[PDB]
Order: sequence, then structure tokens, then C-alpha cells
Amino acid sequence: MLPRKNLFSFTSKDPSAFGIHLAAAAREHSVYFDEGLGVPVVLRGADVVAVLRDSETFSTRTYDTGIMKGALVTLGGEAHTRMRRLFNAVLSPRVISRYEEATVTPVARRVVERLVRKERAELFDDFAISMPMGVTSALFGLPEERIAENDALIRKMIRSVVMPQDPVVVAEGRSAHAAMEAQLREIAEREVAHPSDTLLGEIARAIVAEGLGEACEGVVLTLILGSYETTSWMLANLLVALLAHPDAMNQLRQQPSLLPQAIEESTRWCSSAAGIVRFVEREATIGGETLAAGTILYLSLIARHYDEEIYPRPETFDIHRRPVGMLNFGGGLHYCVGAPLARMEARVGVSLLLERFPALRADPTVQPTFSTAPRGAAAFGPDQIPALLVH
Ligand code: HEM
Ligand SMILES: [Mg+2]
Repeated sequence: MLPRKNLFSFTSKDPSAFGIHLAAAAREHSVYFDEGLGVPVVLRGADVVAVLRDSETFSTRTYDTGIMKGALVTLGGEAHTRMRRLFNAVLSPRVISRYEEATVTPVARRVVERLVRKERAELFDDFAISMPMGVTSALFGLPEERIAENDALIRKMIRSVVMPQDPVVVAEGRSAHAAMEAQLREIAEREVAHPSDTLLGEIARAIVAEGLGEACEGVVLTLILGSYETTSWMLANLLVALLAHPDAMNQLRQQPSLLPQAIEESTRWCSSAAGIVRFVEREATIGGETLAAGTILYLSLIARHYDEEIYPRPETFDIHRRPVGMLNFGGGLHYCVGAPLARMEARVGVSLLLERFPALRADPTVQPTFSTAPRGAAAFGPDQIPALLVH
């Protein structure tokens, strides 16, 4: 018997209360069975890093189902190394800067332009969502007239990865996947005679450089599923961090090149990634508790961020902290391959929003709530981001 607690149902109006709560609980026990999640959880940063380091004992087997079967994150050993090299090549710094100029800036400009005559915004709906809706179709040569349809298809895929059990929902994921696959096949087949300038174009060419033909559609769908919702929760909590710290927002105006390190601090102070899951391949012990072969284990990617031994005054948002060793993108073998795109999109989007709305600030009349199921999503974050845009 693990000790048992219910820490993930915690809600609050204070964005830092949950990380405080987890770090307090971790002082009491690192490993505990969370009755709200239904699984054992590892809290302490050192235990989480240790689990992530030992991929042979703690695998990604639980992910290897439905539309995720055989995908990058499910892979270990040599299989992962080979496929990971392909992904790394299509998200390298040259590619990131290329798509900064060709795709993300134009999209960010359009998104921000829409707000220009308005007095208020709810920046989750009006920015955090809008960014990846525009960026994903543009990156992958998907038609503008299908953006809503494809949003619904992707949300259905994502639902199926969250509800691996339910065979109707999985079945709906599977169908949505096949419609996306058909659009993306059609686009990928055109690349042979008419190579494009899109990212889906660089992928089709990288598949050949590694001698694969691994489907182009496959790579693209992995990137879509890994970015489409994550991006919105990262943007959402960046905006929270900025709008909640008018002293910091003042410093950023004075010195715009501080934005990247401000982003790094937003990801420590208010990470959107609550946790990830591992499969215990052979009995092991972590923080003194025994974990039977076959256990499904949840790793907190937040508690480390609030451990005062690692980050002093962790409750305080400091844009000069320059923190490292955050867990928001994971650690080890499966460390997020998309992190360069996420960082860039956050920087580009937010810089454009800030420069366009000198008066941008929190709206004092609405009290967002923070939870680990905001609007049902698998994230940590606010239910809305009410802002004032004028004077
Ligand atoms: C915006 C914020 C993002 C966050 C917070 C996030 C977080 C994560 C985390 C925690 C993992 C590790 C999963 C595990 O170890 O179980 C991961 C892996 C991954 N992420 Fe992200 N990510 C984000 C953006 C993206 C983007 C933009 C892409 C695609 C462009 C993407 C694609 C992936 C892929 C493919 C993997 C698997 C990597 C591997 O197994 O080698 N992510 N991400
Ligand atoms: Mg790091």
C-alpha cells in the first residue's frame, strides 16, 4: 500500500497554488497513489529525472495504442534513435528560422491584426488557440478553407489518445485520422513532381535522406498531435505569467530581447505540462515504494519547479532568474523534439501582441480558475485569459 491522496482535483484562482501544493505534498511523500488520477504518481524532481533516465525499466508502452501505435514516442533502442534523427533534422535551427519568416510571423500578424479594433479579448480563444490553428495548416500545406474541419478532426484524434479505453471514441479517432491521412497523402504525393517550400515538403525530402518510405503522413501526424493543443496551453500560461506581472511586462517593453528568458521563467512558474506516464517493465522501487511490473506510473513535471532547494523563492516570477532544468518538455530519450518550434512560436506571437498593444493588461472583473482539466484539456492552465487592450 502506497499512501493515498487526491492532489490533482485541486482548483484555484491563484496560478501558483497548485505547484506550491505539489511541492508541499512531495516533502511528505515522493510516491503516492492519487485517487483522482487512479495511478501512482512520482513527485520529487530527482525521482522523476531518475525514472526518465531509465527507459528500459520505465517504458512508453502505455502510449503504444490506437493512432499512436508504432509512433516516435512509443519507440526505444535503435528504432527510436533512427526516427528521432529524422525528426531532429526537420526541426533544426535553420528550419525553425525558415518557418519563423515564412509561416509563424505572417500567421501571428493576422492573429494580432484581428484584435486591433477591439476593447477586450479573451486571449485563450483569441490568441492561444488561433496561433496553432493558423500555423499548423500553413506548415503542412493544408488548405485554409478546411481549418475548422481539420480543427475538429484533430480534436477527435486527441480525444482518442486521452480515452484509449472507449472503443467508440477510439473508432472516431481512427476515422478522423484516416481523413487527415487522405488530405496529407494527397499533399505528400504532389511533392514528387512539385516539391513545395512547406515543412511537409522538408519532411518528404528528409525521409529520402534517411532512406525511409516511414510515411511522410506519419511524421506530419506525429507533429500535429504533439503540437496542436500543447502549443495553446504554453501560450496560454505565458500570457498568464506576463499579464499577472505588470513589473515584468514593463521591463519587457523597455528590453524586448528579454522575452526568451521570460518565456523560460513562465514555463517554470506556470508550466502547462502537468505530467507524463511510464509503464513499469520490471519490479522497481522509487522513493521506497514498490512498483510491481505492469504498473502505470504518472510523473509530475511541475513539483520540481516549486522545490525551493532547486529554485529559490519558487513562487516568485523573476524574468532575470534564467532558470534551467525545467521538466515541461520532459527529459531523457523522449525529450520533446518540438521544443524549438514551441519556443519560437511563443516568442514570435507574444512579441507581436506586446508591441501592438502597449496597454495590454489583465481584466480586473473576471477571475479565471486554474486546474489540471481546464476546459477538459490534459494540461495545467486557466479557463480563460480575460484582457484589456486599450488606454
Ligand atoms: C508547446 C509545448 C509543448 C510541450 C509542453 C510539450 C511537451 C512534451 C513532453 C513532456 C514530451 C515528453 C513525452 C514523454 O516523455 O512521455 C514531449 C514529446 C514530444 N513532443 Fe512535445 N511539447 C510541446 C510542443 C511540441 C511541438 C510544438 C511538437 C511538434 C512540433 C511536439 C512534438 C513532440 C514529439 C513528437 C514528442 C515525442 C518525442 C520522442 O519520443 O522522441 N511537441 N513533448
Ligand atoms: Mg531544459
